[PDB]
Formats: sequence, structure tokens, C-alpha cells
Amino acid sequence: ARSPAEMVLETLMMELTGQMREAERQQRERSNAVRKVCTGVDYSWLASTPDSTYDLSPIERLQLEDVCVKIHPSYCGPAILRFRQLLAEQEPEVQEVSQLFRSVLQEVLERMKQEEEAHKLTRQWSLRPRGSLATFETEAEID
Repeated sequence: ARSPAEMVLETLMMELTGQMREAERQQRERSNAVRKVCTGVDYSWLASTPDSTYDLSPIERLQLEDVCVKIHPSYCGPAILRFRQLLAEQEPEVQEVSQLFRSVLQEVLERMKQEEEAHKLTRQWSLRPRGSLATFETEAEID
């Protein structure tokens, strides 16, 4: 049994991945549509205009992971839907995927985070992380 936060992680890191990969294909098709491509061609960083690079490095992972865990379980759903329909509105692109992914995530984070802190602080007299321990701990199996 994994934590709800992990489920969110998978959901966002999965959407990001499928769209990152799909976006890479789209850009390739774009290049082949214009042709001129001999053997291969730079994505957008070797000789084109980079500025931002698509790379989910350890820190990038952590940034986003920290964001995902700060996301409400059921709020992930809309967040996902929004990302998909937004990306589709702007068309696939690995540069856009990454920038839009962090953009929306940070946007939704700023709002939702404020709600978290505001609600927990005001209801600090009703704090309760766990309910009770039960037989499930005796039969939780091993991973």
C-alpha cells in the first residue's frame, strides 16, 4: 500500500512523460514536414534557441515531487485534465510541455498551498493524521 501522494506522483510524472515523448514525436514530424533535415537535426538546444531545456534532472524531479505531494488527492484529477486540454490547445512541443507543466503546477500549487496552510493553521485544534491501528498492519505483506 503506497501513500496517496505517491499515486499523485505517478499520475503527474506519467502525464508529463507521455506528453514529453509524444511532444518529441510531434517536433520530429514538424521537422520532417519542412524537410531539409539531413540524417538528423537539433531539437532546440544545439544550435537553435534554447533558454529552457527539457530535462527532468534530480532537482527538477524534487521540485515537482514536492509540488505533487502538496497536491490534494482528488485535485490531481482536474490538474491532469487541465494540463492535457491546455497542451492540446497549444499543440505538443517538448519545450512547451516542460514550461507549461511547471507553469500550471506552480500556479495550482500557489493557490492550493495557500489553502493548505490556511486551513491547517485555523484548524490546528482538530489535527489528526491517523485514525487507529488495525489488523491490516499484521497482514500488510511485504513489497
